[PDB]
Amino acid sequence: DLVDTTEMYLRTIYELEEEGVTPLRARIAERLEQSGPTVSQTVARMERDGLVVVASDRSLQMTPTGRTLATAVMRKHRLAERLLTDIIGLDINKVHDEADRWEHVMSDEVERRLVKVL
Amino acid sequence: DLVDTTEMYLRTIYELEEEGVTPLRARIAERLEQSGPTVSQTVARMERDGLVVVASDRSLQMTPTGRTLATAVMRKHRLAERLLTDIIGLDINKVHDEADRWEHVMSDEVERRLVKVL
Amino acid sequence: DLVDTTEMYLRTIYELEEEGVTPLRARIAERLEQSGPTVSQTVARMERDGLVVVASDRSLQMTPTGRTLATAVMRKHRLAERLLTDIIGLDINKVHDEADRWEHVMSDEVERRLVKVL
Amino acid sequence: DLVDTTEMYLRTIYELEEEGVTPLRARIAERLEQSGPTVSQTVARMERDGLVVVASDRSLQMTPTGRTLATAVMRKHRLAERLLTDIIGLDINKVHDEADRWEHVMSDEVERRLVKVL
DNA sequence: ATATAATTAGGATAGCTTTACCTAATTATTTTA
DNA sequence: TTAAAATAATTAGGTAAAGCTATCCTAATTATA
Ligand code: NI
Ligand code: NI
Ligand code: NI
Ligand code: NI
Ligand code: NI
Ligand code: NI
Ligand code: NI
Ligand code: NI
Repeated sequence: DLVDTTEMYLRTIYELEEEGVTPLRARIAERLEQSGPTVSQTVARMERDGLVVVASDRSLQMTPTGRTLATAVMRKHRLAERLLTDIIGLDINKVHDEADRWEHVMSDEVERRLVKVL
Repeated sequence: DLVDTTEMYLRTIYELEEEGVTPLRARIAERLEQSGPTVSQTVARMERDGLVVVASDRSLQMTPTGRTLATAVMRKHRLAERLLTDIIGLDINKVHDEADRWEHVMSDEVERRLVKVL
Repeated sequence: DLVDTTEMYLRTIYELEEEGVTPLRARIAERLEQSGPTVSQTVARMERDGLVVVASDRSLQMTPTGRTLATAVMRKHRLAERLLTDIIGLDINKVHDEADRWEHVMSDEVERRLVKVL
Repeated sequence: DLVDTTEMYLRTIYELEEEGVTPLRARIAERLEQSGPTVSQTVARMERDGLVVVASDRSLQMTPTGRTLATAVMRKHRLAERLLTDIIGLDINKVHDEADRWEHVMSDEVERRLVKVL
């Protein structure tokens, strides 16, 4: 479960960029282990809510709005990994898949603090 | 957003009992801010999946597995409320509403782990 | 299988009218044994290609274009039943379900003759 | 429209054999007027569904089942062509393209029936 | 070499699902007073 | 007592978000023969 799709599409597109890879639905599908039309369907919804724009080369252009939570998820995701890895002391082989869920329920306030206490 | 529906409906039925209220769809609705037909419907499915039985008095009765879950969610819910308050240091007023979300996203590993560290 | 959905939707909306019933997406889901979301998705498409229009009382209002194939299917449906019932001599118990498929592959060409020969 | 794809891919392979041609996907692509990858991927499903095996020579090997199908469609195809020509008295030039459709929609009952009547 | 004969890569559509929620009416149920 | 106030639930008819398989397609690249 993605806990939240939209956010995992935004986060993924962001990572894809960090990697110098071109964000193409083909990757989001690959990366999220989803069907091609599912991806197309959702990116369509996201495009409608002005979170992303599908370029003329199919590449996915994040709108400034989309880019923002794109970052926030990335931000909380990292924080969760630390919080999990540092203080809670859970197994590192499991810190990601856990933060992968928390990133979608962590609030800005808990974020704002976690950085203060981490 | 309930993050996870089945788990909240369960936690709630387990909360009602804890305070001597007769677990009735009528209450879940008002507790969870949902419509009567929605509630009568989600429950129906919870029954199907064999998590809760709607006894003759019209009361909801958590099957053995249903209860198991109920207790687990509660377990994590309390664990979260603590981790937040104690360590994370989040504002007590908002600690319930965060725990309300984290409870469904927290793993047993982190549970068992938090049981100690916390 | 419906061999052709759009047609079995039009044909259905027509029959419904004949029975003086009000054609609601809910009656198609019924007769066609399809999920509600499906019916809405397809009507959506049918409304996009201009075959039907959804009134303000959810009632489905065919378009003159919709109405025509609506009739044509009905018409080819009747001939197929005769053709099967009369000349081929197939079991009357199975003349419908058969015609239910042929209606969608019977050409005007064959329609025009079948009438002249039946 | 092929009405039923699998069934036309079978009748085609069965037709290629009948005339000596080596059934190769390229052949099906030409006969069915379909793209090369389309043909390659459709034949894959058929393989998975154990209808036809792709021998080393890259040739299409109808499995007993596949064969059984191919022969049925063929039967129906011929039978439909006659009924049209003989009884329906349709224009001999359009008889094939009509039969081409009725084959996938005609039942065995009608099959066995026309076997006599016709 | 060529030609074919197939892939790769990346899409699109039409059809279908189950979850999970909702508004407007009507029936039940209970209890009662 | 015994039928109205509430109380608790259905009915009826949708909605939106997620996902999925079958079918087709256009280029550009590789095999095979
Ligand atoms: Ni990570
Ligand atoms: Ni995630
Ligand atoms: Ni609490
Ligand atoms: Ni919760
Ligand atoms: Ni009929
Ligand atoms: Ni039909
Ligand atoms: Ni022929
Ligand atoms: Ni055909």
